Amino acid sequence: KEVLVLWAIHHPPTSTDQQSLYQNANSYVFVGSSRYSRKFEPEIATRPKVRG
Amino acid sequence: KTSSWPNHETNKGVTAACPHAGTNSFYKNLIWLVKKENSYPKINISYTNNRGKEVLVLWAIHHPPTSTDQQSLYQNANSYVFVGSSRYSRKFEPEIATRPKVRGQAGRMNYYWTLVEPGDKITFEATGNLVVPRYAFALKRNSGSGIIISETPVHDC
Repeated sequence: KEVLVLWAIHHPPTSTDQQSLYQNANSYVFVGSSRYSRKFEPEIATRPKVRG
Repeated sequence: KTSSWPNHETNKGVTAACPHAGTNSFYKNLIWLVKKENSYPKINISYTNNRGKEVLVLWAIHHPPTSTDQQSLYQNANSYVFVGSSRYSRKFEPEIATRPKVRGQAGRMNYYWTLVEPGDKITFEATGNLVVPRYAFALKRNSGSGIIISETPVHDC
């Protein structure tokens, strides 16, 4: 039967946060299938706080 | 206009695609900032909605047709524009290429808009290619209205 999959991509607010969480300055995420294909790159910027 | 951009040229963004009385002009609700004294420092501005009504904001992004045009307008080779709110968030990067002329211009301008809820905040950050807003509208809603298209004249009925 068909299977439902969920994932997420994180955008930190500062370069030092990215270097403290993932250690890599430039990062990418590729998700692929027979019918799906996409590449994601983070957007590092400071935004107004929602839940802190 | 007079107390927000101390280090940018606020009255040098006139173009020939929007002429007025035979002279170059531009829109009135937007300001086209360019470099000042061979420098384009970073722009970091914000606004919070203490009005009690939702506010409509409009801005634009400029795509020059050549690298020399970008270096002559903004002085920065690589530029980005981040616009963010509690619900809206986007990053824009220019596309520098030569396109067929429409009104004598080989560059383009993309126009964007957003609605800000009461008590909310909006933030602009940029290092080039930004056309900032100057006037905003606080909307009031009514169900029994609409937009019609007609050629008949308007009279005092």
